[PDB]
Amino acid sequence: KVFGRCELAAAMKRHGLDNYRGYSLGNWVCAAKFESNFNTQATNRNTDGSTDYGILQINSRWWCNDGRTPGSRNLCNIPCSALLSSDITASVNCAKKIVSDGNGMNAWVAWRNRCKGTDVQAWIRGCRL
Ligand SMILES: [Br-]
Ligand SMILES: [Br-]
Ligand SMILES: [Br-]
Ligand SMILES: [Br-]
Repeated sequence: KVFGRCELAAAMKRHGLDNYRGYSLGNWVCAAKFESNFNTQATNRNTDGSTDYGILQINSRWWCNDGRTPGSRNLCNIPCSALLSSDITASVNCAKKIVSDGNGMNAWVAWRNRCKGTDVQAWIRGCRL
C-alpha cells in the first residue's frame, strides 16, 4: 500500500510514534518519504547481502529474518515479509526498538542525510491529526 502523507501521519500518531524518544511526528514521516516513498512493499538489497524492508526500510542483518542473510540476528523476532504489510504495526513496533538502540534515528541513512536539521514540521502541515 502507498500511503498519503497525512494518512501515514495519522496512523503513526495512533501507533505512538509522535515524540517517541523525543522525535516529533514530522521526523518519522520525513524518514518514510525518503526511505520508501510511503510504499509498504519497498525492498532494496545491500552489497553485504542484507535486504531492507518496508515503509521504514528495516534491515535483515539485525532486525528481521528473511531466511537468506547468514549470521543475522532477528532482534524484532519477526519475518521480514511481515514488514511489507498494509498494516504498519510490525514496522512501527520494530522501529521503536531500533530508535532506542543508542544512535536514535541516525540508524536511518535517509533521515540523517535528508531530514535531520530541516523543517520536519512541513511534513505534517495541513493534516487533521
Ligand atoms: Br508527499
Ligand atoms: Br513535527
Ligand atoms: Br495501520
Ligand atoms: Br536520541
